Amino acid sequence: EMVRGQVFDVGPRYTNLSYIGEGAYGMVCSAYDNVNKVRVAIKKISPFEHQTYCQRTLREIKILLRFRHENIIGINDIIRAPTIEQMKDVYIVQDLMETDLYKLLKTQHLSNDHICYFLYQILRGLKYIHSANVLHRDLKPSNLLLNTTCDLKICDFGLARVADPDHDHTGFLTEYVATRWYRAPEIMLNSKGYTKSIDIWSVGCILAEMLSNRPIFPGKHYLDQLNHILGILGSPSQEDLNCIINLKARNYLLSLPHKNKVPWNRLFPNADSKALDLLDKMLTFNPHKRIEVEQALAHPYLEQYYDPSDEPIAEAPFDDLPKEKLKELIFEETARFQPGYRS
Ligand SMILES: c1ccc(CNc2ncnc3[nH]cnc23)cc1
Repeated sequence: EMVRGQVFDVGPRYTNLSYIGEGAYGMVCSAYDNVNKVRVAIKKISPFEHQTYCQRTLREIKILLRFRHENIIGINDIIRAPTIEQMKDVYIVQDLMETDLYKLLKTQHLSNDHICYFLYQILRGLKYIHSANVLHRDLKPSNLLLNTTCDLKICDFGLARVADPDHDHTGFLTEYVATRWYRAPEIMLNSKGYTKSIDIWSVGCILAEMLSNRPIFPGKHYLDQLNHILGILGSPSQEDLNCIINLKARNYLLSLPHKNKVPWNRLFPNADSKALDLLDKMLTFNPHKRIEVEQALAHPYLEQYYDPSDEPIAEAPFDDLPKEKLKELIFEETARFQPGYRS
């Protein structure tokens, strides 16, 4: 139990603590699990002051407790106080992961084989997620935890939602949007953060980042984000212009000079041509003409790994409450890891 950076108190089961880092309203350490005799990761979370922090916490916990897949991080144990009034911190215990794709891309240029098998694992996990009618909504390199070239896990389901192509509100900045660089164009143009297509676009961006060691659409803001995308894909066609469900949005693009489509091979000269064909289909502007997860796995680029017999799906398809009500729901969701739990 260290006190240098916010009291941990995860003992006596979890000892020999060591600081890793800190992200998203809390802190992260690795500890020794005296029950499983192996080092695990523990994230300390203190979200109860801010209602949005309570959203993501409850959101991620409900989903991860239901999900079970090699390519998706899980929750091993949750530590919290016996009473709601005493609970000010939550401790989520997960498998220790050596690094993530973000850190890896900073130090190494990936070979084609490791890019190929990384891509498979992402889509493998994503296939499960989408089969449960769930969208991750924030897929990016830092959310891809890594041990080896063969051990990739998807994490951070804080922004995850149940798929819902129907409901729409056009609430642009009223909803906590995804990481800009990996954000589908439909989200920025006509507010569409509830279809599976958005996750595929993110994976495309991740793929392009694996081929060149740098973000492909690194805009400063959302209009600049659209600038980068059209700067590579080219000016949207007449039909793609009709996908835009917004008056003022279908205007900034029309004032922009006409852009030619930059060939993928010109951007990535050293890339596998099969990779670039898949990339092309993941980064299609039109969300309806964009490749789906099962189709991507079946692309020739992944033909050496693709195996529907070894690609598990969900056995069953899977808010605006105050921070005090959400805290109760978190207190209930974590109640299964408490002594004396019934039903
Ligand atoms: C700061 C913020 C985020 C992270 C990434 N989490 C993390 N790191 C290591 N092992 C894990 N298992 C489950 N999650 C993790 C590290 C430092």
